[PDB]
Amino acid sequence: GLMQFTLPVRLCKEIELFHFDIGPFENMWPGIFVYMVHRSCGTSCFELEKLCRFIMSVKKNYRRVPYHNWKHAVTVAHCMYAILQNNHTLFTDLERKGLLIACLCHDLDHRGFSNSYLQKFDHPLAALYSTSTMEQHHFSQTVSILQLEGHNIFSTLSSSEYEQVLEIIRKAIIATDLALYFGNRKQLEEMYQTGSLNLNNQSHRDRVIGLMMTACDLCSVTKLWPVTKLTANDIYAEFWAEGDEMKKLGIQPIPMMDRDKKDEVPQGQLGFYNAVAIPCYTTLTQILPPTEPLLKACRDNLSQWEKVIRGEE
Ligand SMILES: CCOc1cc(F)ccc1-c1nc(CCOc2ccc(C[C@H](OC)C(=O)O)c3ccccc23)c(C)o1
Ligand SMILES: [Mg+2]
Ligand SMILES: [Zn+2]
Repeated sequence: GLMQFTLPVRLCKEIELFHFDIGPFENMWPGIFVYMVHRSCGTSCFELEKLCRFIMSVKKNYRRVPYHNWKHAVTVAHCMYAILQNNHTLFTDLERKGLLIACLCHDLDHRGFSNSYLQKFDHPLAALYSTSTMEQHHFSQTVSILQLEGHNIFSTLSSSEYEQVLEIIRKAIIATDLALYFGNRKQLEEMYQTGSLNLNNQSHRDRVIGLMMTACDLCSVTKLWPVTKLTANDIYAEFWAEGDEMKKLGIQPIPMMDRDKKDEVPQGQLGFYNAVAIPCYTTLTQILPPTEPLLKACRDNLSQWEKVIRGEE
């Protein structure tokens, strides 16, 4: 009850900022996540023993892939922590519990391949889940781990509160399917601009939590340039492996995934910032004004990618 997690001074200060990097020491990430749950949620939200056992089983079920790994999970959870802490009064007790857990769990047992590749390979998961293939698997793995003995971090909720939090976690994890993001943001755009966006409307909340999940999932584009630049190597390591596997199925991969077209990377990042990231953090800053540092950092990185293209690095 009286056992607080504390962090060294630099982390204690820097963790409050959107652009925080959790660092290269894996053994500190669980402590970082618990610190964020205790300040974001309370010290009583979860039984520490259950939380610790939950965190370590989640970690165990992330794979050693270049990008969609345990570090990505904690990174995505930290971005959500920063949003939640900068919008204190807007979210319910249950949303704060569910969203940090959703973010830690959002890519559980990812193999480093897109939904597309699973579908062209004819992976069993593509038979079982026709759309948002990996995301329905990620949620399924979340429920599995929650059902391990000693792992029910929600045990103290009512029956109906339990179903609400698992429903928040399900929608949050599905929303990380970037195919669903485009429509979701367009709707939030129209609702915000016609003044119909209503945070007491549960279907409106769901959409806004969906956009937060995309914002947290893409948060590599909101770091200081050297972090953004080095993460892009991990991202493309996975994409190029997938392109290789496409070529093995006798399919020319899109140029993004083709490691023979590395030269096209800076222009592909431009396209991605213009088509995906900038619109994402724009609509998010409109709906949640305190998230503006994410938009500003994203624009700075867009400018760094233009500089790469102009041969200025
Ligand atoms: C894995 C998570 O993805 C990232 C996370 C990051 F922190 C930074 C970059 C990517 C990243 N993802 C991609 C792959 C997805 O790429 C795209 C998806 C959708 C569209 C938009 C498309 O309209 C043009 C649409 O609506 O589908 C893109 C447009 C230009 C370039 C890449 C695009 C790239 C190149 O960089
Ligand atoms: Mg994912
Ligand atoms: Zn992710």
